[PDB]
Amino acid sequence: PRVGIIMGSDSDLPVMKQAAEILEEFGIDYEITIVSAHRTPDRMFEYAKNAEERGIEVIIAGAGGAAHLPGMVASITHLPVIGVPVKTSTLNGLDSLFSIVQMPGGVPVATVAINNAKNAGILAASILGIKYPEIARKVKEYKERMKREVLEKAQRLEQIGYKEYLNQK
Amino acid sequence: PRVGIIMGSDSDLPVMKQAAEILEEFGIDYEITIVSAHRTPDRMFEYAKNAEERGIEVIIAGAGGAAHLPGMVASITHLPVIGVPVKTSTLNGLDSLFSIVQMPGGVPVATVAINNAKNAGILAASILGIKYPEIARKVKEYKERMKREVLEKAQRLEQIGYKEYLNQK
Amino acid sequence: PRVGIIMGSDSDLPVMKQAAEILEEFGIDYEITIVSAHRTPDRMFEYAKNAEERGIEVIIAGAGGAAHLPGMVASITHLPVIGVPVKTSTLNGLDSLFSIVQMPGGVPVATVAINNAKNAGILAASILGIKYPEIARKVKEYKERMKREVLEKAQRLEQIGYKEYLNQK
Amino acid sequence: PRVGIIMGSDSDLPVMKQAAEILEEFGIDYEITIVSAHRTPDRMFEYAKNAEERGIEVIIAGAGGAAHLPGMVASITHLPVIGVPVKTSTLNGLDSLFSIVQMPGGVPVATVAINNAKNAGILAASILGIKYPEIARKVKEYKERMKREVLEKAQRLEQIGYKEYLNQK
Amino acid sequence: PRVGIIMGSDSDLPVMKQAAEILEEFGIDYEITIVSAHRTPDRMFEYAKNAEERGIEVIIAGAGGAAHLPGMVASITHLPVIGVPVKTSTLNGLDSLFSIVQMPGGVPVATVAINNAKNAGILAASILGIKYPEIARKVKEYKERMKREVLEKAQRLEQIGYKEYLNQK
Amino acid sequence: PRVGIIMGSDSDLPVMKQAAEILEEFGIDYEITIVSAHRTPDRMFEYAKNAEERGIEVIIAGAGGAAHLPGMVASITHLPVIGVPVKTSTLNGLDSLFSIVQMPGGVPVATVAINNAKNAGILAASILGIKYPEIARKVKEYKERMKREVLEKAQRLEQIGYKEYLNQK
Amino acid sequence: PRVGIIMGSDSDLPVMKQAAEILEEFGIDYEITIVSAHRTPDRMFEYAKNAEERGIEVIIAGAGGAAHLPGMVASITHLPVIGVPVKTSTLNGLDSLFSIVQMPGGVPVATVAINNAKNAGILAASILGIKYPEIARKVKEYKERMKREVLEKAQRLEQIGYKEYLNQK
Amino acid sequence: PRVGIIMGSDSDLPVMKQAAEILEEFGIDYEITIVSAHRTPDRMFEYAKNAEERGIEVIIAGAGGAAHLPGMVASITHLPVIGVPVKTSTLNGLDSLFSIVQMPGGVPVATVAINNAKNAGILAASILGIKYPEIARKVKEYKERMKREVLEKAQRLEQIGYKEYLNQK
Repeated sequence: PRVGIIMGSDSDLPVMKQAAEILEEFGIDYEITIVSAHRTPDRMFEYAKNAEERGIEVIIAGAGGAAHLPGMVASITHLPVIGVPVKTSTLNGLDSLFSIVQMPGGVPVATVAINNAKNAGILAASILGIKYPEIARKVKEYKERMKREVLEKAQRLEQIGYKEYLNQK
Repeated sequence: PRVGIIMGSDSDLPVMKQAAEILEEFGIDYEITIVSAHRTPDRMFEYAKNAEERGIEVIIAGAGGAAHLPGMVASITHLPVIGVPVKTSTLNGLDSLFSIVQMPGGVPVATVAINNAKNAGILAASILGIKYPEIARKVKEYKERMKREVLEKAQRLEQIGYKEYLNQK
Repeated sequence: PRVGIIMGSDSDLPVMKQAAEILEEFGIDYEITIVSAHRTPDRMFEYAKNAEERGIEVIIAGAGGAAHLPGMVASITHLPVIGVPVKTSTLNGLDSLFSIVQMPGGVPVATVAINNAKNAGILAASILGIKYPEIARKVKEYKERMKREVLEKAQRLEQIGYKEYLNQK
Repeated sequence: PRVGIIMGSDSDLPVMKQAAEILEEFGIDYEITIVSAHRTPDRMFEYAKNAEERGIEVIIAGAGGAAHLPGMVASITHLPVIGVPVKTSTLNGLDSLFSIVQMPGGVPVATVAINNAKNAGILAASILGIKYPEIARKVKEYKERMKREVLEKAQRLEQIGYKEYLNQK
Repeated sequence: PRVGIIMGSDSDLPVMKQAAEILEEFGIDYEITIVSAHRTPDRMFEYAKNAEERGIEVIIAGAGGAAHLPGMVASITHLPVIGVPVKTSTLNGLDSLFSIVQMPGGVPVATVAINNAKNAGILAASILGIKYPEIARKVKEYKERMKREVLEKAQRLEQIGYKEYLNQK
Repeated sequence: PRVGIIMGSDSDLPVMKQAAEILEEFGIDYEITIVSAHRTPDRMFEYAKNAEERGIEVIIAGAGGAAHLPGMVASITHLPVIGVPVKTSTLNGLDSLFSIVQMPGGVPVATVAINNAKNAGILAASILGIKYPEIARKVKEYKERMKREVLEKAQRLEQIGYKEYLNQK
Repeated sequence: PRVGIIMGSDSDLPVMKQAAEILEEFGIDYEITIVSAHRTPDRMFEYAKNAEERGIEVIIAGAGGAAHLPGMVASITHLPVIGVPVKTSTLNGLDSLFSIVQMPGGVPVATVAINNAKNAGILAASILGIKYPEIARKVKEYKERMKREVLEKAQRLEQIGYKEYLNQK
Repeated sequence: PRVGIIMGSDSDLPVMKQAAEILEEFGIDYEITIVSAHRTPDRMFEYAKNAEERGIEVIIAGAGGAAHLPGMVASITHLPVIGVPVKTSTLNGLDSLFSIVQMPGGVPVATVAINNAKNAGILAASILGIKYPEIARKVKEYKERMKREVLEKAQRLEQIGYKEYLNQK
């Protein structure tokens, strides 16, 4: 099981590392690299064409602004492509979101929330989990952990009250 | 291989049938039914909890307005959930899109374009294709067909010119 | 008279405490806890189903992003549910607002301004006030106080002038 | 139990009648009239001031564009005020929504979806239901009916299939 | 010649003082005070009704969020009312702008840019200038000064170059 | 007393005639013509420069899309300029509104609602009314008529009910 | 002198033909064909790479939704690329506009108005006109014609009045 | 070969200097100065009219808010005009973008991304490059450099990993 995590700019790396961190938590092997739709277009084409042959099963692609990388990758490969819209300073990622999610009929990108590379990681795991029972188990376990974590927070708030909860937060 | 296609309202069925049509084109088995997050919440919970056990591997969920169904389904199941934002008369589906795509960290929905259930179908196939080589082949073949279809249109436009192309279109 | 104040994340607590503070000012009893639509969905269902039986008469629910908690609570309980859209870093709470206010026909949420949990508190009091004359009196008195406070500010500005008013502000 | 339904323009009546229809379904007494914030401001002031004394317990107010009526009513009365943003031809009710929902601290309006006067009716009933057990029962029963109605639609879709469902729809 | 400058909150005073400063530059007499549409509605009504009798000829009104003050003032008085939309932390004044500029037919507010109370001052002067030739002259002179100021900046940039211009800026 | 009504395109005339109709109702003399910022820029400059000398006291300017005409006119003349944003097919006049209302410091345009040339007419009258007591009286009388008209509608709705009101509407 | 006009879908041809019509009016030679970024990506790459060698000097590219074609073409060729955002049914071309205009640093697209292929034609001519004096003359002449056309309309409106102008329009 | 870089305010100079820097990198001669559409309108007219005669072949114009400068320049000159929308504090440059890009039919502005004067510089070079082979070569070389730079970053990320890449970044 392997995921490719790509982004156009190393300015995107603070956000996109979040997908790597989740995948590491799940024990899922990945590569993370730079592929610019606009500055290295041939490299993008080659990456998308060859990903399947190299054992990549899901691609997570991040891009900001006029964010073409996920969609262009999905136009080339038959693999599932997940798009992370990266927040822009001007339009707060709305440009990124529309550029990725609004793919015309024929070529989908699986779009997640602006700046939410953690969720692109979890979605990649959920996709992998239909094929790899071990990964399905890891996702189930993750969801139970998240539940337990909220239950503990709720219990604490109910026990110490908002004033004290905030003073310690 | 099985996909569940759900929607909250039969008003969503004109759009959501597009996912069924694609899946039929690919020979992928599916069920299509109504599950309302807001009017049948227990039914939604039960659907999401039991989908895996029944052999469903991907869920495609459509919702308009304050569109909670995809996200609530994804909160319950570990399966990949694809969200189709259905166009609203007031805000043209922008409310639908934000309600689906902006899932907080922990629980992803794979969001596609407003009203683009055809793309939710194709994405479901691409996801299935990592497990089922026959389906991967069908997606590859679909992409080659789409290519050939554009090449034929381009050739025709270049041969008869825009005036005549439009007169016959 | 009792109000339930819920939120999905303890990150929402700085905002949501504002509803608690108002209710305390009015002498209205409340509980405040964490209930995550997406990470503890069963807990949400159970909270909404049982609130009436426990004497809760109004629920104030806060959520950010794809903000499903108020709407899902309102789908389950017949009690009035007030939704506080919590500001997001990316879309400044616009995603939150659309996710809450745009509830389809059948299931309303009483939506107030982005990040305005103080107003969810006051609205809960106004609702309670139709049943509890003491609370109606407290709301009337609050409105008279707010009036008197503005009158004093106006008098001061007119007496010392904007320059000095700002220098002391 | 009594609800006041007001709107600034008789152009709003096609939408606002939806609240009257729901209230009639629930057996809740109401008045429906025209009160223009901008063309009859004294009338608005007088309506808001005197509503409580006349036995009105909830006000439903509709307005489009720069939609001030709900908020101005809520500034005057201590009663709960529900705001229906009416769709505008230019901005599709976004102007209406912001004008109503974004009330500053101190004065809430309970805002529902653009053009959704049906939901303002149901919310008024849910509010009344905390005081009047008969009304609480009517809301519970309404929610069970909505559930049963979706279950029947789902069963039908599963039995006759989407093609036939749409042909009869 | 007299202008009334009003605002709902002393939080608006940093912005609204800009109108006072311009008027002072033009030698135009004004009053500046607090009038809250939502917290002192009777005071607002009284202010608008009596402004003409007191010699006020133009009203400049600032408001943020669900910004009703300019429009409500204009509903009551026949005097020209200029609306300053004050920037909100959540929606950056877009809510303010729609609440003010989108007045339905019958009752106009003269709307200027978000947070641009300086321009409300200049517009008030331009309005006064049709009646008071001295004020018309002051506005003409202001426009010539603004021109001369830009010409001097342009000459400087052309003489010292952008690097040095920025180093001194 | 004289108002100049200008627009860039005769496509704007259906909307802009509304200002002429109001002015005619008030007995205010006006001219209405075409002045294109983008196709006849010299004509625009000349119109703005000479309006005062010809006895024009207020200019009403309409423009759609990148709507520069009001702002450019206001940059040249010291007279008050009122901007009507004309609705566009693509962005429903939002582009028009931002292009007009967001004038930087120094040069105001009095902006009214998208497509609301009727309100530009009334605002022009309110402005004229500070100088011409006869016009002030006409505006006062107009506001009383609008009030009486709403009172009659309200009485009718209360007398015949919504069903019948709508059947006759 | 030669311009390439490309679009991803023959659904874009009604809009994009407008650029061809202008170019024909100016006597500028062009080709018009279909090149889909998403369905024929290799064809797009090849088109962009080879355009210069074939004598193309400006490319006009139209795309709707997640509109990647102009930007991807500009990433490959050093030629000036003009982007026409094509209106979408859901978001009225706002998605198209952001996808095209918001190109990150390094790779520009010359973006014109949503659906305004006529302006992409004129811009292509203005660009060509710096090299070809005959084309510069044609653009100058076009601007003089547009001026004369507005002057004639203005004269007519002033002569027959708005009522009659509209009756004949 | 010569480019004119203009802006309305010296507040725009931090952004607009980016176009100068690129042009300097390409060895392209330019002038940079202040031309205010709204404060020096005659100067704007004169600049646009005379640019061709002075050897200017492309104009780059920056403006914020109601950003009329690019469009007004393009209305006057037959030269290609590139518009840089400058970010505003309130609406983050969305007002700027709509004011520039949404030019009606007849008069185009070549619009680039909000605050992206670097791209206006590169576009000016691409335009110049159709006439000046030396400049075409410089743009080709720039694109190859950008490619090589991304390839080196990608290699580094793949060699040292994201943790270390970020620690050194």
